[PDB]
Amino acid sequence: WVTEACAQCPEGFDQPPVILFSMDGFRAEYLQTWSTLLPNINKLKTCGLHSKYMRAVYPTKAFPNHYTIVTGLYPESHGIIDNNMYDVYLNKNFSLSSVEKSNPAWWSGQPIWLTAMYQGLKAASYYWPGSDVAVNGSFPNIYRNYSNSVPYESRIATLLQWLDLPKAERPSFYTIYVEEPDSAGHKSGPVSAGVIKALQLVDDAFGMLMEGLKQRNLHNCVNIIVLADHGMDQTSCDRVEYMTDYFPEINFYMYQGPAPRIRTRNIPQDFFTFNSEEIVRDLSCRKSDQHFKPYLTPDLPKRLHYAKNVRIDKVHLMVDRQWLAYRNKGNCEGGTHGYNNEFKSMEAIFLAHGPSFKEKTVIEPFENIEVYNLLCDLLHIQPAPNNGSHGSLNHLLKAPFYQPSHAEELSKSAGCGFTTPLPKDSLNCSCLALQEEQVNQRLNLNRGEVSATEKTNLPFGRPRVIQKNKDHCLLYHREYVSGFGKAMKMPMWSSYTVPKPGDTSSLPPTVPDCLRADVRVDPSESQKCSFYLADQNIDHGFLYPPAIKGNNESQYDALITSNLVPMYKEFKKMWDYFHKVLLIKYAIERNGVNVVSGPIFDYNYDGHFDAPDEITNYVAGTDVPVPTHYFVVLTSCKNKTHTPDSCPGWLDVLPFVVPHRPTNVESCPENKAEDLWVEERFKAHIARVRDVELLTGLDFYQEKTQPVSEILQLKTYLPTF
Ligand SMILES: CC(=O)N[C@H]1[C@@H](OP(=O)(O)OP(=O)(O)OC[C@H]2O[C@@H](n3ccc(=O)[nH]c3=O)[C@H](O)[C@@H]2O)O[C@H](CO)[C@@H](O)[C@@H]1O
Ligand SMILES: *[C@@H]1O[C@H](CO)[C@@H](O[C@@H]2O[C@H](CO)[C@@H](O)[C@H](O)[C@H]2NC(C)=O)[C@H](O)[C@H]1NC(C)=O
Ligand SMILES: *[C@@H]1O[C@H](CO)[C@@H](O[C@@H]2O[C@H](CO)[C@@H](O)[C@H](O)[C@H]2NC(C)=O)[C@H](O)[C@H]1NC(C)=O
Ligand SMILES: *[C@@H]1O[C@H](CO)[C@@H](O[C@@H]2O[C@H](CO)[C@@H](O)[C@H](O)[C@H]2NC(C)=O)[C@H](O)[C@H]1NC(C)=O
Ligand SMILES: *[C@@H]1O[C@H](CO)[C@@H](O[C@@H]2O[C@H](CO)[C@@H](O)[C@H](O)[C@H]2NC(C)=O)[C@H](O)[C@H]1NC(C)=O
Ligand SMILES: *[C@@H]1O[C@H](CO)[C@@H](O)[C@H](O)[C@H]1NC(C)=O
Ligand SMILES: [Ca+2]
Ligand SMILES: [Zn+2]
Ligand SMILES: [Zn+2]
Repeated sequence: WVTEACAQCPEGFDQPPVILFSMDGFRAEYLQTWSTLLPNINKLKTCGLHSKYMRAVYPTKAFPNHYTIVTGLYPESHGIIDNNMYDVYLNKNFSLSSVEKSNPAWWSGQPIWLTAMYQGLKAASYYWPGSDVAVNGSFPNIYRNYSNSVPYESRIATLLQWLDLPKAERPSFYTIYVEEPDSAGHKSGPVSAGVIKALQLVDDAFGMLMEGLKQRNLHNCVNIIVLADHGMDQTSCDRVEYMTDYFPEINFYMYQGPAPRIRTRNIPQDFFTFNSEEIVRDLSCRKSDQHFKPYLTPDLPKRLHYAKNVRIDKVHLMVDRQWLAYRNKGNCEGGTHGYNNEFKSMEAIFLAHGPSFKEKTVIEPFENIEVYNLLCDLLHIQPAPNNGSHGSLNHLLKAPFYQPSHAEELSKSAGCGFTTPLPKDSLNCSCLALQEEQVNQRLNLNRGEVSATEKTNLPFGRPRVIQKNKDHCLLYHREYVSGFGKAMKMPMWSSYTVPKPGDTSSLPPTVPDCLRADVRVDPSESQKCSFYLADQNIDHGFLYPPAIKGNNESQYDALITSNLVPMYKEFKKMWDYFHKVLLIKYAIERNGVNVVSGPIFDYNYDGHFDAPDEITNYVAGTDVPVPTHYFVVLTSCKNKTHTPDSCPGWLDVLPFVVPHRPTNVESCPENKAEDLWVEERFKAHIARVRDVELLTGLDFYQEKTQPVSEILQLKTYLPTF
C-alpha cells in the first residue's frame, strides 16, 4: 500500500465504513516538518485530504477534546471541562485515577456512537474517552475497557476482525486511540529524538491498518479520519509562576498547570460563598512581567466558551506560552498541553482518506467542534443539537449529504419613517451650534439616496433579526445604516463602509457639546440626554463615529439620540481610540473596510443573546439596558484591489467581542499610553462571526452571492496573528 500510487467498495459494503483514529498529542507542526520521515502518514497526506491544522477546544487536554470531537459540543455543554474536576451538586471528584470517570452523571450530550445506534447503525470502539462509559445508559455495540499498554498491532487486528464480521453484526462507525506522540512529548518536549521515534511508531500503526484494509479490499472503501486531541509545547522549571509570590498564606485549592482554576478547600460548604472576585483582584497587575492573567470566567474571551458550567470554577488563570502556574515551589521538564487553543503549539492534525472525501486537497484550518456534523454526514444520520455549523465542512466532501440554508428572519422592520423635520420632544438634549434644524432634512432620504447608502454601507445586505417579537426599524443616512431596537432604545447594529483613507495627518475631530433628538424615532422609544446625568459610572457613547466619514455637515447625521449607547468612561477610552486610530490603520491595509457594530447582552454568560428578563443592569433609574459586550465586525475584500462595496470574490473578516467593563484592569494600563494596550486588548477578544451571531440574535451576509456552505466557512473563521 505505502509504495502503491494514489488510488471502490466490495460485496456487502453498501455504505462506506467510518474510522476515527486519534494519535494523542500529534501537533500540526509534526506533520508540517516530519511528514517525509513517516511514509504511511505521508502517503495519506499526499493522496487524501488534510487541513493546515485543526483547532482544539480550551483547555487543550485529552478528555474535554476527545469528547468534543464525538459530540460537537464545547466542554461547558458536554460537562467534561477537564481531566480533574469537582461537581458541588454531585459532591464527587472526577479524575482518570478514580472510578468516578465511569459514572454517567458527568457525561452530557450525545456522542456519535449513540447517534449512530439510535438511527439503526452499529458502532465499535477500540479506546476513546467516554466509549468505556455507559453514556445516557448505553455503551457502543463493541467496546474495550481502557488498557494503555496493549500493543498497537493488537488494537488494529481486533478492529480488522470487527470489519470481518457478517453485515448484520458488523459496525458502521469505529474509533481507535493511540497514546503517542503525546507520551514522548511530555518526556523530552516537542523538538526531540523521542517524539521522532513516537511519530515513526504511530506511522507503523497506521501502516498496519492500511495494509490490513488492502488485504480485505477496503483501503479505497473506508472513510478514515486521523486526528489529534491537542498539540504540544516545551516546558521548563525556570518557566514556573508560584502563588506563594502573590499570597502570604494559601488557603485555597488550585488546579495547577497550563489552565489553572482556583476554588475553596472547604467543599461543598464554601463553594458559592468563596470570594472568587477577591482572588482575581489580588492577582491582577501585581508584577510587570507577570506570565499569567487572572479572570472571572464571564470575563474570559467569549470565543473560548468556557464559563457556563458549575464544574468551571469562577477563578481562572490564562497562562502565557511555555509557562506553568503552581501553588508552591515544591513535572516542569519536557513538555505539556492545556494552554490557549489559539497557540500554534496547541494546534492538532486532521487528515482524511476515502471515497466521500476530496482527493489531494489541502483545506484551511477549522475547529474540532465541526467534526461531529461531518461524521453524521458520512454515516447518513441526523445530528443531535451541537455547536458546529452544519455545512461549513461540505468543501471536504465530494458529494455533500446536508445542504445548508440561510437563517429565516423572525422579525420584520417597521416604522421610523420621516414625517416632520421638527422634533416633538427635545429629550433634554442640547446643541448650541444650531442655531437652523435644516440638517434634519439630511435624514429625509429619497429612493435613490436609500439605494446609494444600501449599496455602499450594506454591501452584503442588512443583518437579519433571528428574534421573535423584536420591535425594530432601519435608519438610513448618507454615511451609515443602522437597525434600531425600539424596546432597548438603542441600535442592535450599525453598518458603514469606511473608504481607503488618504491624508491621515490631520483628520477632523468629533463635534463637541452637540446632541439632539432623532425626528424619525418616537420620544417614548428614544434615549434622553438626562438619563446620563443621574448615573455617574456610565456615560453615553457613539456607536457609529461621527467624524469618520464626510465633512462637518455629515457629522450632524450621527450626533442624534438613536446613535447613543451606554458606555463606561474607562471603556469609552478604548472605543474612541479604536475608531480614531486603529480603524483608519485597518482601512488603509484592507483598501476600505465595512464595519458592523452593536451591543451584546449576556448576563447569564451562556454565549447567547439575553431575553429582556435576563438583563440585570440598567442606566440608573431607567429601562435602558447596559451591554455586557460590544461587537465590531470588520469585513473587506480578500482581493485587496477591490473595496468592500465592490467585491466579487471571497471576503476577509476580523470580528471583535470586547467586554464592556467599568475598569481596564485586564490590560494593566497604569502609566501607559493607549498605543501600548488598546490594540492588544481588542486582539485578545477576537471571535468568529458565528460567536457574534449567537450573542446578538443577528445573521450576516445573507445577500452575498455565494453558496451558504462557503459563507459558513467565513462565519466559523477565527483570525490569527
Ligand atoms: C498522561 C499525561 O501525561 N497526562 C498529562 C495531561 O493530561 P491529559 O488528561 O490531557 O491527558 P493526555 O492527553 O496527556 O494523555 C491521555 C490520558 O488519558 C488517558 N486515556 C486516554 C484515552 C482513553 O480512552 N482513556 C484514558 O483514560 C490516558 O491513560 C492518559 O492518562 O496534561 C496535564 C496538564 O496539566 C498533565 O498534568 C498530565 O500529566
Ligand atoms: C437518551 O436515551 C433516550 C432513549 O434512547 C433518548 O430518548 C429518545 O429521544 C428521541 C428523540 O427525542 C425520541 O424520539 C424517543 O422517543 C426518546 N425515547 C425515550 C425512551 O425517551 C434520549 O434522547 C437520549 N439522550 C441523549 C442526550 O442522547
Ligand atoms: C468493563 O469493565 C466493567 C467492570 O468495571 C465490566 O462490567 C461488568 O460486567 C459484568 C458482566 O460481564 C456485570 O455483571 C458487572 O456488574 C459489571 N460491573 C460493573 C462495575 O459495571 C464490563 O463488562 C467490561 N467491559 C468489557 C468489554 O470487558
Ligand atoms: C475532592 O478532593 C478534594 C481535594 O483532595 C478534597 O478536599 C478536601 O475537603 C475537605 C472538606 O471536605 C477539606 O477540609 C480539605 O482541606 C480538602 N483537601 C484539599 C487537599 O484541598 C475533597 O474532600 C474531595 N471530595 C470527595 C467527595 O472525594
Ligand atoms: C452548544 O450546543 C448546546 C446544545 O444544543 C447548547 O446547549 C443547550 O442550551 C439550551 C438553552 O439554550 C438548553 O435548553 C439545553 O439543555 C442545552 N443543551 C446542552 C446539551 O447543554 C449550547 O447553548 C450551545 N452553545 C453555544 C455557545 O451556542
Ligand atoms: C484580483 O482582482 C483583479 C481584478 O480587479 C484580478 O485581475 C486579479 O487576478 C485578482 N487577484 C486574484 C489573486 O484573484
Ligand atoms: Ca445569555
Ligand atoms: Zn492528549
Ligand atoms: Zn499529554
